[PDB]
Amino acid sequence: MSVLPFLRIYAPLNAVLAAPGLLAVAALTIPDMSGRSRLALAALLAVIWGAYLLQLAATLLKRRAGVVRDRTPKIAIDVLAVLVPLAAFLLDGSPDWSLYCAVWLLKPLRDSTFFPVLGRVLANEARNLIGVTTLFGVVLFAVALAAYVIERDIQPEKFGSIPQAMWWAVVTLSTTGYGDTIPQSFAGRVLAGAVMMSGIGIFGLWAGILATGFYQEVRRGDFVRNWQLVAAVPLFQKLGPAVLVEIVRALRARTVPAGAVICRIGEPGDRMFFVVEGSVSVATPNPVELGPGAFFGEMALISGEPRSATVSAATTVSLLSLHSADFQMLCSSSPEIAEIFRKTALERRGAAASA
Amino acid sequence: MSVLPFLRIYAPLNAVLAAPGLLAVAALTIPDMSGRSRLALAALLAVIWGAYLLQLAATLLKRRAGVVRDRTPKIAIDVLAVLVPLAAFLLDGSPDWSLYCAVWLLKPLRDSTFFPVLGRVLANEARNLIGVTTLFGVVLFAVALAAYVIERDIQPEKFGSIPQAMWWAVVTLSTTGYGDTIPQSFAGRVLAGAVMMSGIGIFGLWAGILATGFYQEVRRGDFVRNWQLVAAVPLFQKLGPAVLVEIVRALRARTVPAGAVICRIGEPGDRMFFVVEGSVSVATPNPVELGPGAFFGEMALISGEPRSATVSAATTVSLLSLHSADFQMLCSSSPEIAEIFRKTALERRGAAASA
Amino acid sequence: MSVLPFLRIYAPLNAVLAAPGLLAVAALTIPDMSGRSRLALAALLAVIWGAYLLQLAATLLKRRAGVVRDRTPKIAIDVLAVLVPLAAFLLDGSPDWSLYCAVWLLKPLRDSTFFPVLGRVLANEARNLIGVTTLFGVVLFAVALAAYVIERDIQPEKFGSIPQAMWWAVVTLSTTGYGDTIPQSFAGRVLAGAVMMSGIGIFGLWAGILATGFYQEVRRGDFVRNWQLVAAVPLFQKLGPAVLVEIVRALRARTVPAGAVICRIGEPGDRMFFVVEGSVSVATPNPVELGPGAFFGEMALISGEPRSATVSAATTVSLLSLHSADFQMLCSSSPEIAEIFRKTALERRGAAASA
Amino acid sequence: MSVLPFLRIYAPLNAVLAAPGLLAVAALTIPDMSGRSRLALAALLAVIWGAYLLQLAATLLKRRAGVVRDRTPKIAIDVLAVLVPLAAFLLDGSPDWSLYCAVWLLKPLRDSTFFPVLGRVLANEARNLIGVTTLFGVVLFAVALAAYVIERDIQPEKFGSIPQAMWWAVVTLSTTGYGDTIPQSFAGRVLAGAVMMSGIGIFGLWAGILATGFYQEVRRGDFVRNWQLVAAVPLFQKLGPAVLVEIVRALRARTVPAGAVICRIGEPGDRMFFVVEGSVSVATPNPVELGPGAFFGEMALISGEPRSATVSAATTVSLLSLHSADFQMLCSSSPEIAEIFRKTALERRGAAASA
Ligand SMILES: [K+]
Ligand SMILES: [K+]
Repeated sequence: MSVLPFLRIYAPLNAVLAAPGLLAVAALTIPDMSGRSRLALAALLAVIWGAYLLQLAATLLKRRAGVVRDRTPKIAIDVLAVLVPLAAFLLDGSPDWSLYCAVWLLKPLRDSTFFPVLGRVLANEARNLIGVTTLFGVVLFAVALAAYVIERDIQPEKFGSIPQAMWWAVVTLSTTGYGDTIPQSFAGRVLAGAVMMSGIGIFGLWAGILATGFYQEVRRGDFVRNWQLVAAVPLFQKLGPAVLVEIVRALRARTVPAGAVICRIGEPGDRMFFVVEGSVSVATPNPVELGPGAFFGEMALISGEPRSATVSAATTVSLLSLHSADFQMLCSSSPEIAEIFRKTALERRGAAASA
Repeated sequence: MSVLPFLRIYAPLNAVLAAPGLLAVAALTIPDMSGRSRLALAALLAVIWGAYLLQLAATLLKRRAGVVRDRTPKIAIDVLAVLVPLAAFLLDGSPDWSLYCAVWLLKPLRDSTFFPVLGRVLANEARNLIGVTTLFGVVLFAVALAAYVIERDIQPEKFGSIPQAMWWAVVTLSTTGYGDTIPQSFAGRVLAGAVMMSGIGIFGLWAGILATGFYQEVRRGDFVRNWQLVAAVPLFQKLGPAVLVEIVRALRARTVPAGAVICRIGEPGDRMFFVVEGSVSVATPNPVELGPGAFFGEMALISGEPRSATVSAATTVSLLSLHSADFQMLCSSSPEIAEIFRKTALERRGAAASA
Repeated sequence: MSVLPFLRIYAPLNAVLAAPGLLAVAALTIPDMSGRSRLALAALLAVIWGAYLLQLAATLLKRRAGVVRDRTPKIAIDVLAVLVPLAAFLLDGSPDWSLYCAVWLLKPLRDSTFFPVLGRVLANEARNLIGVTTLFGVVLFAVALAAYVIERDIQPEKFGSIPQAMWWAVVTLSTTGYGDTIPQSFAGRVLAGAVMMSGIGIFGLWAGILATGFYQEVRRGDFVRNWQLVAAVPLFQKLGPAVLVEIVRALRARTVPAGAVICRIGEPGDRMFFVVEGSVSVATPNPVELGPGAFFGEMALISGEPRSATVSAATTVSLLSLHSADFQMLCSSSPEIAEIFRKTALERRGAAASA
Repeated sequence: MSVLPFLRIYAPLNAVLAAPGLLAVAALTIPDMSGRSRLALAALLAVIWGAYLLQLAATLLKRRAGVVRDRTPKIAIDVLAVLVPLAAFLLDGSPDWSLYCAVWLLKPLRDSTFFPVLGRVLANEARNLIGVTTLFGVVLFAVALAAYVIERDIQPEKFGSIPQAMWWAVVTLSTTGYGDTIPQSFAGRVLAGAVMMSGIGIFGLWAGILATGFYQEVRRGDFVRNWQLVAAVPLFQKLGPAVLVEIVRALRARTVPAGAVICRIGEPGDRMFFVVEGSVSVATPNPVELGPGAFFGEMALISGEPRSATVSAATTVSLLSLHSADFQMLCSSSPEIAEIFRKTALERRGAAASA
């Protein structure tokens, strides 16, 4: 609610082309298709092939920024990006070679930031996952067997075995309800009463395990990435040691592209930012274009009012952001700093129209 | 648990009439219907048409309160509120013109406060949503394909393609279980074992993303709306800077209409309020009708007892509210203020029966 | 994890008999039943009828503890507990009179503490619920209509109307998958892709609303019920104002019945309690039976060891409880109090075997 | 995200063999199976029988570490581990004796740490569970009956009774959708509208109850297990009383086996550890193998850089771990301690290459 994320966060065309590229699979897969567009899209694979392949050798030129890097991951597919289709072209002379369109599916995961963020925490908590997972396996065959107890007589063809009941186990326990083979008798129907009650407690915990400290990591991700952009501010020599830990939980940084709007005039004032790199378009009669290491909105927070400038991104600005309360926290945290935001709440009233 | 929300929070008849209005759709949609009430309700559209249309021009008189306003949203439908049915009346000479009863469906969302509260936070966290959404797309075709591997031989008509398996993908992954086309073999049935385990982890995270900082916003909404109603209290010059940030998390403000009851006598005392605007009905032999900037319940909290007055809303009062602990926090937070709540715990014992 | 709840929390036989009582419904409901046990259980209604009716008049003697009470709730069913069956006996001369066995179903909710705890918070947050509920209604007909767009031609009999699609709406959106009427075409099948994605976000929020501050109330319930049992401890005159608010979040109180076990000897020491009312069975050669306002386990916490006594409930003790950390919080919170728990960690070593 | 869990957390072969052992069930359960491998796996039971039985008597030698122990749990199955199959071998002369392969299913739960962690908290909160559980039973028959109201006429064979509707109750309320017997009329179909809305609120709370303080316990489990490994550090005499309670929430301890890698050189520096027992492989020209009571990474945190050593586990090290922020918390928490981490940030620069 307090951040301006822009400048094509879904930027690189590498990540893009799997989306169109894989949809070209389908028409090959389907009878009653004229051969015209059958192969027209086979090129389009050869395009993205050629295109990543065009990208490829430039990537293998890893002499750019070659100081200290661990690029086993980013290359791990680029290799197979182009070979697996290729040998597929020959040894699978039949059209099925296209079925190696499962292969690009890591290309998003090549440049998927937020995926290593996933895998990072699985390696702390999987202790639980297993003890749950086993326990999921506990409750499975604990219960799956209890049907084999019963309907083997009148439902051999459906419940004449164990795994056929393990089939009906997780279909039942995992909230689903397919609806192919269901009991008939009383007691076998009784047993269901704890099942949903159970499984929704199980995943009641287990999927809960995921978000549990995942959010910590993401709520940590916004710190670790933002103990940066701290000392840049010329004013933060006087902030206290413990003061920051409160703050930076909320402060998210994002970039804005050139030309974009930052805050429009006349809209109600709700938030202030800290500029740390770039330049702005403070639309006043004399544009107060503030450079790296600036801020604005105290005019809008201390008074509780609409905006004093249609501020727009003159350049690609790496922005911070902060709503009122946690700025009221700051002005409450120290009378030292509210002095200059009191002064600046008078200076920028005339510095805006003047130079 | 600590708030008195009243005075028709679902107030305006603009938001209302879509509810009855759209149900008039149905009878047109149905064979074997006499033409009598077929058209009787077509008027009822023409009513709400005429009614919003009656409202309309008065809304286009935006010379009321015309100081600084951004009403592109609120008008955005009022325009189409009345035209879209109208041109529909002619060009769609057939009865299908009523099918533009999808159009009013934003009229609730016209005056739906709490909906911009939704959209505010989507523009901070959608970075995640996409990386999840892609990742949802990752796992989809990662898995959907694995059925095309198998049942193309004996289930052409069901699993003779890719998208037919992508159909069975999200039906399966999204907790559902339609129950039309299900595998037969072993290994194809094996693959399900991670699916529900997966998707309930996925939405285990993803829908979790929604409530995650949404609650922050709503838990923030109760601050931002309530850094107001602070300085009104004549006693809050001595409260500390950091003191407030703790408090206002809990303090919710709501309005009560005239005539309503606020706290009934004899019921156990559990909460105290801060009056800031309006007047009350403190039912005593001499009603101590306290105006803006008042409170009551310390008689009920410091002793731990039932109520001393059937306090009722003599007028439309904008109320605050506060349970004990966080008032015990306050009396614990400072011996300065408990003095006057000690005194007031004696004054109001006799001021209640006296004047 | 830190509480000993015992003494028949599901105590009163009033709440009990609905459970057996209502199961007597069934056999009446079923063809091919001999008349023998048909009516044998009709008495059993007449029993619980007579039994609550026996209870009844004693309840109408509300001259016990008649100081200040609001018993409109508790009586609200006892009235209808016995009349509704009665007039049902005559006017419904046919056996269907038993179908007023929906009536006792509030009798649990008569003495269901934890149910008013539910209703308390619905009256704060229903502002959201409605704006969601409407929004649920928004998305419903927003989408339900989109099927009427399509399959009216080849599925008149299933999708030849609006509500038949609203039927398939919430079946689909609410995670279910009945599996009666499903589309056939492409685009109508496309639309599902956001649905589960949506509804699991919707209830992703909405059911989240319930637990959201519900837990606050229950986490508050353990305070409000436990600002009691504070001043009873003779040692809590020196605890700081803010000190308590941290603590009492964790401290839950429960009662134990006479004869029961409290902590068994030899088991690892993990928790200590504060006795405030009753007496114990500290099994030592000289039983140190401590009365109201006592504690034990510092021998087990300061050393990090197993138990020094098979302490058992000599009487009905209202207990508190506290694990280590939050007691380590206390010994960390003040060197003042650890002195006497240092001394008591020597006194009780010999006071246990001595008198 | 901040822990290195290794050394076969799924270690003991006791817990293992149920997994293979129980899968041998299946082939016995299936017609059209040659008798060859029918019995080959019956030995494999006799193996694990013999194997646990081999383990058994060594376990009954509970003269190892026999100081104070409560091993009623761990033995509780080892008894039945071997008898229940045995008497099953004779009295169940028919092959069904194998159906006592439900019996080992506690053997994982024998050595399942994290399962007593489950049961610990159920004995605090089941007060709620019941009041919910009853309330689940409230809403069940509250609603299940409402179908018997209706479809008894035209659906005797499906809805000609109560429990047949209670069948359709929880199938419906518990998010499932089997899809066998569904209404036809209007009003009976209306009633569903609150059901999913309800049940997802119910489990909206109820399964929420599980994770609610479960996470407290697990977030407590990482304290209680880690008030240990505190005084071992020679430097923690000066840390404040309240200082620790913040810290140890985050500090998780895990063990690493000999030979494993701890932090690889060149990777970006993100975390530091506290060694408390064992030895390391700090790969430098002169390996600075630090023993119990050591740490490393301040070189990587104070500068914000990659790693200075491919530190690898020379021995089985019981490790702690700590990311930056909470170490920035520490260096912020006291200028006293940052002095020696300033000095050590110079000493280890040359102590690494020197001895
Ligand atoms: K389902
Ligand atoms: K189904």
